[PDB]
Amino acid sequence: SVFSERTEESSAVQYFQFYGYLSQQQNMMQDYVRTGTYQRAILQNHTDFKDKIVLDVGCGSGILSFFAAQAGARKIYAVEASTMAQHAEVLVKSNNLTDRIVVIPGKVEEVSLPEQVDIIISEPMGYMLFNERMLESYLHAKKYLKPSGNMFPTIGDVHLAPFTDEQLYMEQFTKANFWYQPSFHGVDLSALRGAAVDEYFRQPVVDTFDIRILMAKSVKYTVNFLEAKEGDLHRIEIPFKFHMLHSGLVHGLAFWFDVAFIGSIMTVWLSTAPTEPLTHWYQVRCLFQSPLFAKAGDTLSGTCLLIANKRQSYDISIVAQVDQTGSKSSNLLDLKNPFFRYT
Amino acid sequence: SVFSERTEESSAVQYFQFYGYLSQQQNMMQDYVRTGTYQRAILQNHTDFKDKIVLDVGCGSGILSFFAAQAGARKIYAVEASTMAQHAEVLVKSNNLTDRIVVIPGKVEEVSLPEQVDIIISEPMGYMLFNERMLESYLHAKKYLKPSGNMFPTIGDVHLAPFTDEQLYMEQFTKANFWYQPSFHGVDLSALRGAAVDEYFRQPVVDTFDIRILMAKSVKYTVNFLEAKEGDLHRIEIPFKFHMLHSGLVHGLAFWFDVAFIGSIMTVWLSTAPTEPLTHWYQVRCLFQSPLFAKAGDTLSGTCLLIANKRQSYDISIVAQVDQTGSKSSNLLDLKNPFFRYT
Amino acid sequence: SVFSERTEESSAVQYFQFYGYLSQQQNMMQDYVRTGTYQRAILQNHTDFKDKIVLDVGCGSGILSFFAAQAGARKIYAVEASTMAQHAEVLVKSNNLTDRIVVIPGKVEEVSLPEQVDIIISEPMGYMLFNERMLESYLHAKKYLKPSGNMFPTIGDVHLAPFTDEQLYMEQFTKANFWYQPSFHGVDLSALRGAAVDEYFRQPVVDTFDIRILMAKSVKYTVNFLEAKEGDLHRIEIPFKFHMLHSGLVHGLAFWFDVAFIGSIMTVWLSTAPTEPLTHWYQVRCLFQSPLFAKAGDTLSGTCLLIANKRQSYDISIVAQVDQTGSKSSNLLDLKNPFFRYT
Amino acid sequence: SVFSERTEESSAVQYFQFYGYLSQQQNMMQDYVRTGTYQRAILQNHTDFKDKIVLDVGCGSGILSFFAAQAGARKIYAVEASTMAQHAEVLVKSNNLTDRIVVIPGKVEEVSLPEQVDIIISEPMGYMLFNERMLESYLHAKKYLKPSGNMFPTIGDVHLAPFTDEQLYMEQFTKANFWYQPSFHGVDLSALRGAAVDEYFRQPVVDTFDIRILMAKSVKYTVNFLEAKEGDLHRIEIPFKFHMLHSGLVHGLAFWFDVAFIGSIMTVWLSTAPTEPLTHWYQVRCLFQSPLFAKAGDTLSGTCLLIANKRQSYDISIVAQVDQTGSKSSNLLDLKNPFFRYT
Ligand SMILES: N=C(N)NCCCN(CC[C@H](N)C(=O)O)C[C@H]1O[C@@H](n2cnc3c(N)ncnc32)[C@H](O)[C@@H]1O
Ligand SMILES: N=C(N)NCCCN(CC[C@H](N)C(=O)O)C[C@H]1O[C@@H](n2cnc3c(N)ncnc32)[C@H](O)[C@@H]1O
Ligand SMILES: N=C(N)NCCCN(CC[C@H](N)C(=O)O)C[C@H]1O[C@@H](n2cnc3c(N)ncnc32)[C@H](O)[C@@H]1O
Ligand SMILES: N=C(N)NCCCN(CC[C@H](N)C(=O)O)C[C@H]1O[C@@H](n2cnc3c(N)ncnc32)[C@H](O)[C@@H]1O
Repeated sequence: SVFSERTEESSAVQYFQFYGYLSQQQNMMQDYVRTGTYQRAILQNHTDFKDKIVLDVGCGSGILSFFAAQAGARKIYAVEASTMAQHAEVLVKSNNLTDRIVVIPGKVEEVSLPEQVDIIISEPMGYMLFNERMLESYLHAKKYLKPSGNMFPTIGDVHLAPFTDEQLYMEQFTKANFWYQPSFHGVDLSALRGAAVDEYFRQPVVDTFDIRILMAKSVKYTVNFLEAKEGDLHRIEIPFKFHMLHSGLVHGLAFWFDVAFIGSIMTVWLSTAPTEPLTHWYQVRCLFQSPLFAKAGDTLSGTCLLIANKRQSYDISIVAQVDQTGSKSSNLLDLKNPFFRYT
Repeated sequence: SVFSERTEESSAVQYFQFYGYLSQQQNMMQDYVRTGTYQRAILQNHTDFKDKIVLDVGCGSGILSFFAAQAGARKIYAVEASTMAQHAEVLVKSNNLTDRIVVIPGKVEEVSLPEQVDIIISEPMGYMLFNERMLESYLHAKKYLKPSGNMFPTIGDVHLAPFTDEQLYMEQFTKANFWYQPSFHGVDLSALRGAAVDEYFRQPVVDTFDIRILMAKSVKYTVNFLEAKEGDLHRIEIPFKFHMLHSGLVHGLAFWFDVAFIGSIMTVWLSTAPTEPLTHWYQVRCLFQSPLFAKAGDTLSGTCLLIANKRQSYDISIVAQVDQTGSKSSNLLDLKNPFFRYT
Repeated sequence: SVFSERTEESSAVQYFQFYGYLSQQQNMMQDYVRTGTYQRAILQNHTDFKDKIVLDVGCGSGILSFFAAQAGARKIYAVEASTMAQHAEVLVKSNNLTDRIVVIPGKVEEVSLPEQVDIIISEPMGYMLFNERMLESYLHAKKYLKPSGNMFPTIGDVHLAPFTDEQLYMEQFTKANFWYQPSFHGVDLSALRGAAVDEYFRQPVVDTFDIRILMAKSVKYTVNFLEAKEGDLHRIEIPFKFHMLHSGLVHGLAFWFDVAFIGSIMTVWLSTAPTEPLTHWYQVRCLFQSPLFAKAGDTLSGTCLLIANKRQSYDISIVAQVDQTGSKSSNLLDLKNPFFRYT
Repeated sequence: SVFSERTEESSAVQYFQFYGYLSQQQNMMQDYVRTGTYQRAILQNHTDFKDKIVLDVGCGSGILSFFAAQAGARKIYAVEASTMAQHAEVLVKSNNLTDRIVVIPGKVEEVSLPEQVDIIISEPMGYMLFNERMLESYLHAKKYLKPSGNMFPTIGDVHLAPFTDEQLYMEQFTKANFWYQPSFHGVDLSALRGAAVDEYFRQPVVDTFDIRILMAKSVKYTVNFLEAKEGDLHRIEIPFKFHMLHSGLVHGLAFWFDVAFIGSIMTVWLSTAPTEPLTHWYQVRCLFQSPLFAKAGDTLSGTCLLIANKRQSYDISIVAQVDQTGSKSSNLLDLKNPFFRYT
């Protein structure tokens, strides 16, 4: 399958075991911004659902499919690859919806649907939008979408902006310098200090922060889910030119994302921006190995290149330079292994 | 290999990926009770190492092999299956011990060792002693042990005792009660209530506690590593009879473990008991879905059965009854998916 | 004067300002082991005091002189160089003792006494016994002592023993590694890391510890105050040969001291040993820059050389080797600048 | 020199010995409010530094001079009288800034600078702003400032307000009551009771506190560093009139300070107020030996007089009265000998 071809089995097993726990489903369901905004996007756009055929890609507990049914959908195909499919089936029956919701256990790349659909609904967003590579499954599902069918969400916006955070930056050395000692119980650990520093800096930092650490207006990269192909997400190149609003040291790039449900009645947005209430996605920061000094009015230019890997994630390459000084920084990060810093 | 035959590939990949990170090594190394106790066991029994051949099973960073080198070992084979093996080699070179510590990358079940050894050293203990199934690798390594050889640690004691903790019980129950709701955003979840309670109560709780929650003297189950065979650990049956010292609700069983390094000069103990300073093993508690009432003087009897699985862990069944009343509790726990409660 | 010649003025000013505070006098007076043992040594040896002429070297508040008066002394000359002399004079008057106690403001090296004395009393001990160099003032005062006069205290014993304390040792690097960072607010501090390590290791550590960290029986260096000359304290060479009782890493030498009041009726001891209740002297530890591995039964030999300086303290040189292995360590410490670690 | 004429040698030696230690630099540098605020003031006013000549008065480790170099300064003269000057030189070389930062060892009152400067930067603030008398050195340095030059910081605000804190009062009184005893080991100490109370209450208390102990809005005394002369700080008279907002016992006056960096781009404030995050300056409280009762609505008036002394500090007299009743308190404090209470 398209799925098995881009995913190492070991990663897939762990991934679907994770989503097999009711507690994980519960954690997502209790993210009120998330769950409530999906319900609102669907119910306030009831004409996109009333007596329509729906596909729910990765339905989990089945919650979005129930929202589609609340909006009057004629038929919803709820596809789910983890053992959560069995629990979803239990809920469709106990909610007296077997006539309208059909749970199909399996990967959307591998199951067959009996007919084409009017609209696809899904919640495929990971950290930095793209983590987990579930957006490719969502795009893949368009083989079942009628011409001029719709997608909920319709678009995804990733935002990037430079930040200053001296304490976050210094924390990496404080941790790595554990290895910078000549007699840990008689052992000189110091030769591994560099490798420890490298390891810490390869981890994107998942947590939130005060918006005043941001040093320029964000740059936006947009995926239009109606138009994009799966293959478009294998290599994501995000150029940037930041016009610095504040003078100081740039320690890295901060990431967040928005999605929009562009319905016939209205467009509804779900935002994970640091200006909005917190979600279980938090925000993500990628540190530079060497911070960059910039003045207000300087421009910081470069590229964030996301390369998909078979562990359902991305290798992140960020290169940046201050155009007025030629001062340059790089970093390579592993989005599969983020550091969860939030407290 | 014996390892691959008992281990799903998905579990193994994740397992060795986890131990390849220097941050994880740092966390273990900074458990001073652990590291310091190992060092004392080895250095205070230096005659068991002096001019001897040593096998370090799962050497990680190499720390135990450095302790063996400090005690005068002639040659140490340091076997390690994760990429940490490469960091160990770096430390062996920077500590000028290339003539004495030989890193052999690979699984101890799969590598070839050049000669038989006088003594095996390892830290194969996981949560509840048996999590990770590394004890089987430790025993498997005895194929390289000379007939009169020694094992450090030499024996392992598992302790179990009944506890009362209404707050922990209610804490888990509260999490499960989410699935009781008849109208979560209009959706009836209640048909999954039973499955949710099962799942939450299937999680052993890893943290520490006040010894005053313990309601009876512990029962001890001993594994002698010099004598035991790998196959002995596929099915571990721990019968118990507690003489209740206090009246109240028994909410479950608490578990901890001790190991002994039985050297020629002295026996050194490493204990994870709640009466001892905390270690990174904490303690483990298995909750009953329904607590048992017992009076002081009653006997609480039954069995804790651990059945090894291919995710390098155990399926635990605990059956316990209050002999005087016939009140019985049966519970199933998945040692692989614990709730890390300590903060 | 002999005093001004061995003491920089800047050090002397600070020193006597310190002892000019009633709060400092109070801190010493409330050390019950100290104050109570002096009172007992004097009162239980009343025949060394009854109708005798006494000199109190550095009388502070006058407390020891009052003890000499309680024991029946005919005349006590209480010499004190700080402004505390004025407060002592206030107490002699308010305690109706002007007929028996004469306060003489000034340095004992500079004042004149009207007659010779039978006994000198003083509390001249600093950290590691010798800090503050007040023992030289005490010895100097013997110009006023009759032949076969006595000294209270009569002898001083400094004890040295090797210790292991991995956490104390590792703490120095944890602190110094603050400087091992390449971008502290944009500044690379790393070039000063070595100097910071050196500075921390030059400080003797003042605090107490568990006696189980000691790795061999102490070696004793004795000053007989009846026999010693001032000049004997300018260069103090303490050879040692420790016979290791435990195997492990030696991180340094621990110091404490005893004094004895050898009276006609009995000898009374004041001990600051780690086996005795704590005093305001605590104990003192000097770290080795490189720890030394020793086995039980090995011998650790070397010298502790104390060289007096004009800041009323000593430059400490410690050189040690494990005779069985030839492994060697040094350190140079500044006793004037100790690190007060006690909590 | 102007420095030696106002400073006892004993005080100066100790003063510069203290600042020669890297551990003390580390403590200051790790005050993140301080370091970060200085860096912001300088970098956000980079046009006040770009291609300019800078004098850093008492540069210590050199950190402010590095901030000036970051902002584009053409040449920075970094003057430092302690041996820290040698560590600064090391950092200037290892940070490749030898062409821009020039360390000049010595007292700013005594060295020769090669040219006049555009801007002076320093951190001359001590406890209560004026402790250490370093502000006079800062002002003295204006002999090198070009006519249109700037000072960073530009102004300093001292705040004082009445407080109530029975527990602190009793804490000090309790320490003094030792000297009340009529029979400490048989000795009557009481004649020194008054002297002891004076001494303890002469100590300003350095720590922080809840703003709810403050009984009136603060009164502000401003020093403009662009305008002030050295001689202005020999005698500092701060009159005050508080409009009491709460009824109760006034136990003393609390002090803190703000400084402003008045740059061409923006003014940046560094505040040590108890309403702001804690700094290593904490706050300072001067206790009355006898608290004053006041009702809400009353006025508390008087003067805080600071007279500079040759131990690089001030003798403080605070006279305060409750205007409605004539209740008056006069107190004397020695700013050089504070009680560091924070833990
Ligand atoms: N919030 C995040 N970070 N990520 C996303 C939210 C998780 N989750 C949401 C559940 C539910 N819709 C809800 O909104 O509540 C996505 C589910 O999609 C399934 N899946 C992933 N690839 C699949 C595939 N190729 N074929 C079938 N199923 C798949 C996973 O097993 C998982 O149950
Ligand atoms: N503390 C816990 N909870 N459990 C205890 C685990 C601690 N850890 C020991 C670390 C070492 N003594 C140190 O101090 O660093 C286990 C190491 O053994 C290796 N290993 C596991 N089976 C292996 C195998 N079959 N063949 C080779 N290597 C193996 C793992 O990769 C890991 O590196
Ligand atoms: N405990 C410690 N660490 N050290 C020692 C205890 C401090 N203190 C004890 C006070 C009192 N006898 C008591 O037992 O309470 C010693 C006093 O000796 C004076 N002095 C020091 N050289 C002096 C000199 N050359 N000439 C005159 N006076 C001198 C100092 O000013 C100080 O007041
Ligand atoms: N924080 C407090 N409580 N007070 C604030 C002090 C902080 N400290 C500033 C440190 C520096 N900016 C840094 O960030 O490191 C004072 C330094 O100024 C020097 N000095 C003092 N008078 C000097 C003089 N007359 N001539 C030359 N040098 C002098 C001292 O030796 C000391 O190095």
